[PDB]
Amino acid sequence: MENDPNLFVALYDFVASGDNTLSITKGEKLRVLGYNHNGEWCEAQTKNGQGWVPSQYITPVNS
Repeated sequence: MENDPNLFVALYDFVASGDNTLSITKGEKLRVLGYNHNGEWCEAQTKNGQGWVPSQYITPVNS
């Protein structure tokens, strides 16, 4: 189905190393709001809050 272009899903769990990072569970949906300058880090919003997550751990839902 057609999703927001900024809806992503987690490929792996990721546990925040504190500091404005966001912990995520494999399969969770997360809406990306922003990138750092090379897009390896994403400012994301999930059902638990907002914070930074690594691109290598997530993927956009759309194809």
